[PDB]
Amino acid sequence: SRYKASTDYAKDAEGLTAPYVSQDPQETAALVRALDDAAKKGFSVKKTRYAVASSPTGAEVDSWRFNDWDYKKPDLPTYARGLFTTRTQHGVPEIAVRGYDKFFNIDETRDTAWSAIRERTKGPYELTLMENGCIIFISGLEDGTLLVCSKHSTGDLSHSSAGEKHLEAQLERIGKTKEELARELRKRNATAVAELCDDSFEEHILAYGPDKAGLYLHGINLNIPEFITYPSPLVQKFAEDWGFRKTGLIIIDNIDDVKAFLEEVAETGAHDGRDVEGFVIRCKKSTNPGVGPYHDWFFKYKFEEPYLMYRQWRECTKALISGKQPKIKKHVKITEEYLLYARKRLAADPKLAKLYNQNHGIIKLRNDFLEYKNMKGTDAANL
Ligand SMILES: Nc1ncnc2c1ncn2[C@@H]1O[C@H](COP(=O)(O)OP(=O)(O)OP(=O)(O)O)[C@@H](O)[C@H]1O
Ligand SMILES: [Mn+2]
Ligand SMILES: [Mn+2]
Repeated sequence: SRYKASTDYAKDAEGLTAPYVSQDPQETAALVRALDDAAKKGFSVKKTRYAVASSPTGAEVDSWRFNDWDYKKPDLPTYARGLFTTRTQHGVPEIAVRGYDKFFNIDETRDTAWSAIRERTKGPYELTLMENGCIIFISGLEDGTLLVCSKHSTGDLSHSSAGEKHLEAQLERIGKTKEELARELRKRNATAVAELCDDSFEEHILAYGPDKAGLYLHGINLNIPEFITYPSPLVQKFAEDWGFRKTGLIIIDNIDDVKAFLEEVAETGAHDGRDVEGFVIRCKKSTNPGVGPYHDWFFKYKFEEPYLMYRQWRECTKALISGKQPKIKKHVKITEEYLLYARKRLAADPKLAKLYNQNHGIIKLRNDFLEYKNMKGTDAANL
């Protein structure tokens, strides 16, 4: 529309002030108590302990994974998606890593029905581009160690190490170190939340060539049981200061404009000339509208097409490579032709199957077929 994803916000961020809330050891220990009771099953959580290989005090961290069901229940001790717990060298219990609260796509839950959002949220609405990769958490442990995790893990080429290597490069580029980053993040009591996007490491659906590749900072959260997240202009500033790639942002005051905007982009699945997987919308939510305490609250707007078709193509090719039956659920006749074109490309280049299995060549194979068909991915999806 007349709206533009932008990355020049970081300079209005000087008027704003980062939120800060310290950790209450008592609060944290009760949260861990309740988490361990849920791990002692017989809501349900699963706990995994990891060493922190570069921690000079041998810190360990405990990752808590809920299944997506439990987040729709009331009365959970926390709603973090991605949560890591620890004891410092002095025995203090702490949240080492806190992700976003599990958030949901439009119409996926009662709260993410458009009518529910109109009623129970207030603006302004932060429209943050949804980069297509894997989530990466970064924080600073008490002994100065820079902790890098994937959504539920941190050992070793794991996603978390690939994320860390990328962080090492960006910090080298700006002449800063991990230890300075760890001190800054602990100073803020915060987890940095980034999307790792690199076709050379792993392909997803949209492309990320050698430029464009790296860690896209889209969030900073307070390491506390409750959900408090930085406003996105403050995130973009932190990205600049610490060498992250920034996540594009639109701010729309009115919620009816948000719906119309998101629907317009959804016709193409593209915005400002670039393909876009979706938006994550950030605002304040009330238990019941009118007044009430407002807390931070996200919802997803994941554009259905042509990305569903691309995803079906990905899974159908893997099923072709493996011996399993390709699941054709949508875009029937064009997927018929895609699967025949793929079979021929595999016959003429037998090593593709191994590569495709390891998530290299997904995007190229799709784009080659669309070339052969002389179509844009959008029109192929619209058949
Ligand atoms: N601007 C953004 N704001 C929030 N999340 C983003 C953003 N851009 C990309 N993401 C990624 O989107 C994910 C949520 O959308 P997606 O549909 O990929 O969910 P998912 O991978 O099934 O994970 P979950 O089960 O945690 O929802 C986050 O885990 C995060 O890695
Ligand atoms: Mn999920
Ligand atoms: Mn994703």
